[PDB]
Amino acid sequence: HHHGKIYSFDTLANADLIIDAVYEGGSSGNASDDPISKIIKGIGNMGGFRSAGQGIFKKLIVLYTNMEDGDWPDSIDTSKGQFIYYGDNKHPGHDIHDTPRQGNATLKMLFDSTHNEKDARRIVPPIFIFVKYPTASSSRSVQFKGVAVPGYPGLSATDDLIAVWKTTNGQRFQNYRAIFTILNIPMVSRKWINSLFDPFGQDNSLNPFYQWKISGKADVLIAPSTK
Repeated sequence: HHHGKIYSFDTLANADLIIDAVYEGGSSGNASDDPISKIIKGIGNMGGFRSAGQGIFKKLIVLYTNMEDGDWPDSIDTSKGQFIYYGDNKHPGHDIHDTPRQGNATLKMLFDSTHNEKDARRIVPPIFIFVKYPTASSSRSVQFKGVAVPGYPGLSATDDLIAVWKTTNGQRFQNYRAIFTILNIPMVSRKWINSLFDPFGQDNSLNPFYQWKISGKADVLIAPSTK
């Protein structure tokens, strides 16, 4: 059994983001143990949906899932470079778009931008995907799954963002099922990450993202399994 690179908690602040590398969380027991907010300054330390930047139009979005709940089956298909992600309305209470972190409202904006006939993809920021990946030293450890963009080649706008119904204790409510493409980006450099708020100081790490922004045609991370 072989392992990808594993970053200890005290090495996170200047780490690169590497496909399927593991980033260990803290041991203090408290909130600051969150590995994601240590890796990326500007990103909060809690939530399935996180963003950086002030304004309606963010600089970066992070999607985080624990992959533990069968009711909301988030998944990655490594052979297709496809990520299926459920939105932030997981309980009865408010309308699908009425959520504290505004994940669902933002998902709607991002997919509508992606499929818009005018200014297509204009407001879409880079999206980073992390999944919970417990290690011995920490249960808050995560794994980077890649840079992602809304939609998937061959999927219609009807299919890549669906309001699905669920029932909880007899109460019916809606939540988004969103489908993303994982880009062929093996690494996001520390230089890029430190230069999140300024494209001038960025390197070429996200060139496939900027290409997608221009054309709407993604260079997909296609990774067939070994037997």
